[PDB]
Amino acid sequence: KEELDAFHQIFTTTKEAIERFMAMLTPVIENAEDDHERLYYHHIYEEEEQRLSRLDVLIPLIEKFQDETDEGLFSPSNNAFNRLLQELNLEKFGLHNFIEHVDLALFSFTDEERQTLLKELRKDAYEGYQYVKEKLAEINA
Amino acid sequence: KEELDAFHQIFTTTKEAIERFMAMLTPVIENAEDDHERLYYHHIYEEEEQRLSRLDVLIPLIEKFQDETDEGLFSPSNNAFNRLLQELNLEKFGLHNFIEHVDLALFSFTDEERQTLLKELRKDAYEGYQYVKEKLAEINA
Ligand SMILES: [Fe+3]
Ligand SMILES: [Fe+3]
Repeated sequence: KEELDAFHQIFTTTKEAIERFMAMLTPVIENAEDDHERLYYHHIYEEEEQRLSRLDVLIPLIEKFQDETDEGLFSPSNNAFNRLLQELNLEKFGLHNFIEHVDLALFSFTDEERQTLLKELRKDAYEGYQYVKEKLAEINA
Repeated sequence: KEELDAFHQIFTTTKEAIERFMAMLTPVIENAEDDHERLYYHHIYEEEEQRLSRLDVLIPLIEKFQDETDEGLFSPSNNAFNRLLQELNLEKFGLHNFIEHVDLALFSFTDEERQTLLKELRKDAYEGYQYVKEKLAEINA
């Protein structure tokens, strides 16, 4: 399945993107002016941390499926297929929420360096989201 | 299991709380001044909408377990037990994120009426979170 390879690449990319976005958020949280601003950026940080923990479950499960798509003879268990569809659907919403976190940060981090990095993260996530959305829809066969 | 009844009550309460918090957010989003503010409140709305969709899966699964805890003779399937622990753990983080959304709104909605409602939602979620956290920890038996 080329789809499983694409999913593997999309969610590996997004894991690295989370790490780069957390590194960006870290000084902002440590230097926050006042309780509201501190909670806001720490909250987004936590949501992405949670998403990273889930990706470390999803990516290995993609990998089990990939391991069998060269023999290409056995259909996945319907239990396994459903666990993978559930995890992919949840992480589709995670990608969308990440795009919006990046969009929110783009409003607040106006220097050229962070603008450039955030726009790059956003472009990758957008591409990955649109692929995941389309292929999950196509999976009502 | 008194625990399953408590979980049922905590997640039913939080579903109704999401609905009341979304009703609060709705006019704020429709009247938002400018793109940043609109995205911010619409983003929180979406995250709670996503959480509501998951609660409509979790609560029925609690209910299947409850249905058997009066005969109290059959242990759950280990597959069912694990699906319920996974969903409960995810919704523990959802409760925590909801507490933080309410905390963020408490900074911005300063009138007495919305302050009072938000503090009530926050208290219930806090109590429910602390119970879910403690009981999931205790579930390494
Ligand atoms: Fe968020
Ligand atoms: Fe949030």
